[PDB]
Amino acid sequence: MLELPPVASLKGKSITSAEQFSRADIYALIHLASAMQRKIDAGEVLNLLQGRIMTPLFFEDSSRTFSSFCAAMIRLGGSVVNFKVEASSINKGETLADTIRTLDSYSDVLVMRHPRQDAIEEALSVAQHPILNAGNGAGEHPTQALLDTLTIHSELGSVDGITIALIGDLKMGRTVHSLLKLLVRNFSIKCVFLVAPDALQMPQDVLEPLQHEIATKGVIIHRTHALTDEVMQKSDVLYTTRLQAKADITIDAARMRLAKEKMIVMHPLPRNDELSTTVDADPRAAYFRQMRYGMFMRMAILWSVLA
Amino acid sequence: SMLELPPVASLKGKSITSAEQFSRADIYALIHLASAMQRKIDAGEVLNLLQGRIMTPLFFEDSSRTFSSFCAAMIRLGGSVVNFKVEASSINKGETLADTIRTLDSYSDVLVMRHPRQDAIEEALSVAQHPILNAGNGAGEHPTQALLDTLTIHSELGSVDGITIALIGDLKMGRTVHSLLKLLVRNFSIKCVFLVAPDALQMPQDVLEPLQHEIATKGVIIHRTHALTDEVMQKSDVLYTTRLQKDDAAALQSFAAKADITIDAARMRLAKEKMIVMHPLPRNDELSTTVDADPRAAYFRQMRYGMFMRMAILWSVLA
Amino acid sequence: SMLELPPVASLKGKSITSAEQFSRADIYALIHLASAMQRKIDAGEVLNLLQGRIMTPLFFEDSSRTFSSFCAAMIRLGGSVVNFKVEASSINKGETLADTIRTLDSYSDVLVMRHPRQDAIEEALSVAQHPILNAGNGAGEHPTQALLDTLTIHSELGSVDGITIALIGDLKMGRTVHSLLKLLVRNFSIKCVFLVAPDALQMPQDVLEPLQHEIATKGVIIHRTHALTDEVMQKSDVLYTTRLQKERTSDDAAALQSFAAKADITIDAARMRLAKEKMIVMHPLPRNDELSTTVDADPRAAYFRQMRYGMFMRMAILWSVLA
Ligand SMILES: NC(=O)N[C@@H](CC(=O)O)C(=O)O
Ligand SMILES: N[C@@H](CC(=O)O)C(=O)O
Ligand SMILES: N[C@@H](CC(=O)O)C(=O)O
Repeated sequence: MLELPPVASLKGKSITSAEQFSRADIYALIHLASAMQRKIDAGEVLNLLQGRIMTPLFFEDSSRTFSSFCAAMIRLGGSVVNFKVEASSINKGETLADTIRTLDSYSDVLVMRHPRQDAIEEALSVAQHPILNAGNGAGEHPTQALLDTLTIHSELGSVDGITIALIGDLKMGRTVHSLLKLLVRNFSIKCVFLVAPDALQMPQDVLEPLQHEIATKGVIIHRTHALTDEVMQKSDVLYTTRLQAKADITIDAARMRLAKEKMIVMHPLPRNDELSTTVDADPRAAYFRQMRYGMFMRMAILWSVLA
Repeated sequence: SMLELPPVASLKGKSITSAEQFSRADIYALIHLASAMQRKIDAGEVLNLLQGRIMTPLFFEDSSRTFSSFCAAMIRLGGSVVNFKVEASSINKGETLADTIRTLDSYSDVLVMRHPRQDAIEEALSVAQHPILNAGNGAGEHPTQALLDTLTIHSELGSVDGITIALIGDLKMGRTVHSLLKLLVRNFSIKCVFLVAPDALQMPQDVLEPLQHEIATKGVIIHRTHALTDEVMQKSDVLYTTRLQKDDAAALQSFAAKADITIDAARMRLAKEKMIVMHPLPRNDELSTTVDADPRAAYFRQMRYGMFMRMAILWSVLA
Repeated sequence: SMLELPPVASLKGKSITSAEQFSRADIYALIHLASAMQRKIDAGEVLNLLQGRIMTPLFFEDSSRTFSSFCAAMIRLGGSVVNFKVEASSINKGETLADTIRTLDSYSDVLVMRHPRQDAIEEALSVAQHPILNAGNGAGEHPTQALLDTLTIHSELGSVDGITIALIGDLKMGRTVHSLLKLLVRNFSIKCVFLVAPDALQMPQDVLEPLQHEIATKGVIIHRTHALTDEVMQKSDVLYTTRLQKERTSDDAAALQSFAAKADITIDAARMRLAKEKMIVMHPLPRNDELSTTVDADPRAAYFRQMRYGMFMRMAILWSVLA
């Protein structure tokens, strides 16, 4: 439509990493996501992907990611074939490759989540249709990064210039890896606080490939093992994560007394006690809204890929 | 069309938690709407009333009828289902009930929840922006079973006022009989209710006491029995029986009474010519297969009514 | 302008339990219809033929191709699927098979049933109002597999009559080879069938005897071996090999042992050097090491294209049953 033009660059293409997107890619998707959101909240009913099929291939469990993918597909008028791993012909000795080839025979796109990092590369090698990396081990989670970025944009108004805190298990947290990559390559970030005990800090295999962009844009990088008052007062985003002593990163109503008036708290979810329920009532808690921005970002993605 | 399938306005955008929330007029509007739903589906007509709306099942215990009929009802309105699991979720990585509700709520137009705890429903409500349809909360209620059950009685017998009905089996833990007693007693002039169970599994006081005014104003007879006596067999228009749901004395009393509360072809010889056997299902041997060929065996038709009655509910909720 | 999708009339309103219930004419008609399904779906066209119709899977043992393929096919006709799970259902409270059939039959227009008991499909039939498609009954039959297997031979080789076909591997428990042998011998002029299997896993007498009349009357040569001889490799137009059906205890052990121990049935690039230029390798799937990944590059490897054929054969089956 004039109203919902797909993002041309994403057509017919798998999504494995946040590295594959340009700054233009992200904003085209953001604006497309906002258009999708306005049409849906009005009660408009899209038939954009009628006759098209997504198949989830989840070798690890998910609540959100599965559900937001499916809902996104459906709200575009597309369909889902409900493949399960536990009740499948994997049990009879079949291999990942043959499994992938199989669902490929029937589908227009695959959404894959897997505990091994290099499993996705293997899926690409045998797949004809697009695969969307919905999480590869401790590797990446690219579409979360995109929707995270939509959230920041939509809530605060700009992504350029922000100071962001990445909190929790940065070592194994695939969300924070895609997010860092996405933000630093495609925006001008003031400062990034990496908040974690040393054991779970942001890995070098993430930081080093970003170093040129970090340096060239003059982005500040500080490591702390705590949510110190400096982190609380300066951050426009507190993005915190699950584990995969804890007092020094927990965010509660009290801690929130030190935050600015114009900032948000975000969490890819699910959460443990790092993010107290005391916070939920605060208009700065955007971690529930995040999931709805998720659905619309995923509509944008699916449409752009399959248009 | 609003001529053919007028939704039931009172149900617009509201959660369904109890049989207590409905009025007589509500139950009748839903009955007539379900029957109209049925006449269309049976004639091959396709409906598109709910294109682009999503129903998410949220089932923490097993189901065959209620899951499936809900999914089928939604599809037959042209709506969609997101097949969310609890066993294949991030509830494994330490996620709580409210967070789970707030999640599915981001995506859905209506939620359908079955949960082993009674209070699990009131907890979900407090955080949900979208209607939740209670598909069973522990041993509490199963309000939409009560509605399809009442649909069954009405379509098969022709009237609900004036009936004698026996509720049979595990009445303690049977959320089906809790909701069905409340809905009939509160909204119809029931002649007699037989409560057929051993003491250990009798109908709970917390169901019966809230009904005392209805019971006295409408003059309903309530008799407890521990057996399907000849009286109960000869006088009942509806025999509605239930599985025994699996502390020590309950097991035993159930063992002591099982043959007395079992319905089989032999027992049906004492039944009226016009009456019905019902069972929300699933069943064990409290209801013999020997009864399945009898015209009064209404427990299979019962399921189909469920789909059509849930079509009426879904459409009225989301109109 | 476009192709018609006439339903195959004789399938209307009927259960599919066995390869035996099909005539040659039904097979070609379904084949042709599946090809027109193919050309429509691959052209991007959106089918709305079975809107408002419901398919319910009633799988009492694992499946990937078959479950997924049926759901896809239903979706691509404009139909819908109620994702009922046997393992997470009221059977875990003692519900019978029949009550479970009657349950889903209450909501569905068609049931796709797979079950480890040979006779369970029979149980199901006796109570279901709506058609049931047998998607696997123990070690019995797998009749939609046979139909797609035949599609795959037709589209790939150009003819089914006149072919020499090897059925290899676990022929005793292999429901797929059971239905396919029956379906080929009763409706086509097969030149020769090689039965490549160790003695313990050979093709059973309860499949071979009912076909005796047909085999003799039509001159169908039948050769048993326990190895992929050079003869078998050199003469065969189709190498349809199969997985050892482990899921199906001391003769049991010797039967498991026999596949690779009294073997020589592995197919790999080395064995393939001996094959015709014009031939195909098929495997209904999943595979184990009987079908090496070294064959996958070979254009003669048809076992992936087979799963695609199968979706289209299945769209054809479902439209014909439900139109
Ligand atoms: N976004 C998700 O779907 N989950 C995250 C967050 C987490 O699981 O901790 C992940 O690690 O994949
Ligand atoms: N399934 C119904 C009745 C039963 O289980 O026997 C319920 O649990 O409400
Ligand atoms: N998948 C096929 C073959 C096999 O399982 O080996 C069947 O179920 O019969």
